[PDB]
This record gives sequence, structure tokens and C-alpha cells, in this order.
Amino acid sequence: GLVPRGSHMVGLIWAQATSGVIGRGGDIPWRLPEDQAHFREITMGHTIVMGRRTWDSLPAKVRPLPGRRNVVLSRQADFMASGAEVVGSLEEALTSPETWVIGGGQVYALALPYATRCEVTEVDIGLPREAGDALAPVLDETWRGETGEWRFSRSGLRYRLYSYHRS
Ligand SMILES: NC(=O)c1ccc[n+]([C@@H]2O[C@H](COP(=O)([O-])OP(=O)(O)OC[C@H]3O[C@@H](n4cnc5c(N)ncnc54)[C@H](OP(=O)(O)O)[C@@H]3O)[C@@H](O)[C@H]2O)c1
Ligand SMILES: CCc1nc(N)nc(N)c1OCCCOc1ccccc1CCC(=O)NS(=O)(=O)C(C)C
Repeated sequence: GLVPRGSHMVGLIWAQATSGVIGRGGDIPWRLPEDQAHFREITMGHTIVMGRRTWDSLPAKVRPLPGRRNVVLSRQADFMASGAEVVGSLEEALTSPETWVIGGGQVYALALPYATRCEVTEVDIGLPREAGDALAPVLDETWRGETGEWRFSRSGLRYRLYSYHRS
């Protein structure tokens, strides 16, 4: 369904291990180049919102992510995010008709109450939760959606896509 341009659709998009781990040591603890393709089709041409630590985790070669208005949340007024914009709270981050929150753990939790879509790649990797891990947000019972089929990446890693939505 098309988004009426006067509304404010907020989506979250992330990839997680079975356990819910999404981040560890300032990085994503797997590599799934196939997952980048879905990430691009979902986010291209819209505003993307990320926490400062996720900005730090982006490779300099793709930073800011092209074709998208990059917004970084930080409480550091002097933060340097070249080619992006830095806002100090959530309200000014979510002003676009369509916004995709692209991480990390803190900012997913912050934005979830306002979101009506989650695009979730589940990676079949057994990484138990560890102290300091960044984690996927917990979805309450208002969400619903579709579970995709498992597929192998070129590397042999198995993954599948969940598309969740709510009113
Ligand atoms: N698997 C995935 O799909 C995926 C996607 C993205 C990221 N990641 C990984 O997730 C990890 C990063 O997640 P994280 O939870 O540690 O950090 P994060 O959510 O990316 O960023 C946290 C930072 O955002 C700022 N912030 C948080 N709440 C704010 C608020 N209400 N107002 C203003 N600023 C706020 C603060 O920046 P300041 O400290 O500068 O004040 C805070 O330190 C990394 O490991 C990353 O590689 C994984
Ligand atoms: C792709 C990981 C990911 N997957 C999902 N499903 N949701 C996320 N929020 C997520 O993290 C998005 C932020 C982390 O992004 C990373 C991390 C490592 C290497 C490169 C990057 C840039 C991403 C990139 O290359 N994007 S792209 O549009 O293909 C164009 C910039 C090449």
C-alpha cells in the first residue's frame, strides 16, 4: 500500500541472529551480502535514522549511505557526521513521510512505539546473548506478518526474512 504523503510512516529494519543479537564490539558479527540487497530496496529514496554508534560502524566508503537522507541521533552537539544531519532527540528525526530506522539497539527501542513496519532478516547463527550485546527490540502482540523461507547465502549461511506490520 502506498503511503499518503501527509502521514508519517516509520519502519524498522534489522538483521538478527536466532538469539536476537544484532551487534557486538561495534560491528555486526556475521556477513550476509545478500541481506544488503533487501536493505537497499527497502530504504532507498527515504529518510534513514540511526544512532551515533551505528554511524560510527558504517564503512567510510558508504558513509553517508547514498540515495537516502541520513539522520544521526546523538546528544553530542559537536558531532561530525559529514554528509548527514545530527539531531539531539527523536521528534525531529521522524518528520518525513517515510522513515526507516536502521539501528542500533538503542534507537530501535526508541523508535519502535511509532513504527508500523519491521523488516527482519533472521540469520541462522548460534550466537548466545553476551554482556554488552546490542539486541533486537521485542515485538508485542500488536504485530503480525509473514515468515519467509530459509535460503543459503553463497557462503553457506542460512537466512530468512520476516515482514511485520501493524496498524
Ligand atoms: N544487525 C543490524 O541490523 C544492525 C544495524 C545497525 C547497527 N547494528 C550494530 O548495533 C550496534 C550499535 O547499536 P547500539 O545500541 O550500541 O547504539 P546505537 O543505537 O546505534 O546508537 C546509540 C547512540 O545513539 C544516541 N542516542 C540514543 N538515544 C538517543 C536519544 N533519545 N536522543 C539522542 N541521542 C540518542 C546516543 O549517541 P551519543 O553517545 O553520541 O550521545 C547513543 O550513544 C553496533 O554493533 C552495530 O554494528 C546492527
Ligand atoms: C546491511 C546490514 C543491515 N541489514 C539490515 N537488514 N538492516 C540493517 N539496519 C542493517 O544495518 C545497516 C547499517 C549497518 O550497515 C553496514 C554494516 C556493515 C557493512 C556495511 C554497511 C552499510 C550498509 C550498506 O551497504 N547499504 S547499501 O544501501 O547496500 C549501500 C550503502 C551499498
